[PDB]
Amino acid sequence: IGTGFPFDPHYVEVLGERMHYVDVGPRDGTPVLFLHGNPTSSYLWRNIIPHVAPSHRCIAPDLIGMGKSDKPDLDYFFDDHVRYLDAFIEALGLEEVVLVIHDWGSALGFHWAKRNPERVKGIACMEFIRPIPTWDEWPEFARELFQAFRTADVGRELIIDQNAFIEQVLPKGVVRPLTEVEMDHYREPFLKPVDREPLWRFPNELPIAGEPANIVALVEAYMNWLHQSPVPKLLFWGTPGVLIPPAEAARLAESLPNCKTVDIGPGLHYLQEDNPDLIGSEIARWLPALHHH
Ligand SMILES: [Cl-]
Repeated sequence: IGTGFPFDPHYVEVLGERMHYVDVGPRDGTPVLFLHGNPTSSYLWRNIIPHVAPSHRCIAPDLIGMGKSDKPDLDYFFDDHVRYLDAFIEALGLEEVVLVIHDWGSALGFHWAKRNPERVKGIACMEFIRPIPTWDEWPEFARELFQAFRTADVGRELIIDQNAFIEQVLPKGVVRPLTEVEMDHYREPFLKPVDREPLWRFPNELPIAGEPANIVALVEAYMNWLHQSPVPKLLFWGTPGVLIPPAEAARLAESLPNCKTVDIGPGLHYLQEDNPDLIGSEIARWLPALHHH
């Protein structure tokens, strides 16, 4: 599994800030747009993209405040990410796309699809966000920690002051051990503690136990859309998983229209770090049948 990031930087200015993105592949077709979540960056897709780039443009932005993107002093609510990503997609002049999405990148991607359904030719997803209606439906192992994250005192001290999202949660969501070179690529955006704001606001935005009500309603809405949408869907899952355990993947195979599920083997949350090759090869094999309208 590769540790390098052999992609030239591209930048676009949106809403007063520079966003960095990967942009590789042919320009004359339907691009594939890869959206990372917390606390990652386009680095998460580094070993997946090379499987797709031979046939399709691959665009992988760093969300505002993350990766190599600028780090304004925002609250970094989901709504802020929504504004930045919508402007990013329009600045690149994207029309129809295929989405490849994970964690908060999946909340952004499903929210944009629901709002632009005619522009989405397929959704590949993994470990995505849906409502977690009560705390008993959050994984028991992670429950105490995420309850602690969702406070103004303890949560800020763990995430911002001590970097828990990078030094504990990230490695704990990968089965295999991350290397120090990989850990340094993920630590880089957040070397200054004050730049860790998005890493704390994100778990405070998760739709758990009805709170916050605005995100619970928005995520309910894109899930209702997704359950009724004929859009082709490709869902990667692992064992034991985190947000999407094997039995939930099986349930979604049945309840989401035109959904293919792929078992990637061992995996927790950051499935891209456990089996990037199968993820990338299965996305590449799935694209051609989406082309025809
Ligand atoms: Cl989060």
